[PDB]
Amino acid sequence: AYVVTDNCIKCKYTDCVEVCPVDCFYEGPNFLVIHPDECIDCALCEPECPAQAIFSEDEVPEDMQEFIQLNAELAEVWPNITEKKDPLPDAEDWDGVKGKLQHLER
Ligand code: SF4
Ligand code: F3S
Repeated sequence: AYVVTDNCIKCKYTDCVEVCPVDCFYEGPNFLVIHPDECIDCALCEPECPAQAIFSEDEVPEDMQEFIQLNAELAEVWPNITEKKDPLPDAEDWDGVKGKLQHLER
């Protein structure tokens, strides 16, 4: 599985969903997650993220390990997203800010 980590929060560019062959992104108010059962690990999404927030599960930084289980839990509750949409309004003010998990919305 590929994992969305911290920098997606409050950026949510959605560029990643275009390239996904299996449509395994689920949508929340200010973050996207990849559903781990569904991902086929084709890695096509991780060059597409402008926030460079996607990682192979096995490459998630040490300090972002929480995101692996978080993607798995929220994918079960959040709706499937299959079409790109516009980035959140202030997405590049927040792009690159560390510690955005305190801002996540369910
Ligand atoms: S690695 Fe592939 S299947 Fe997995 S979310 Fe990314 S683009 Fe979709
Ligand atoms: S910011 Fe998020 S919505 Fe996709 S393109 Fe990057 S993982």
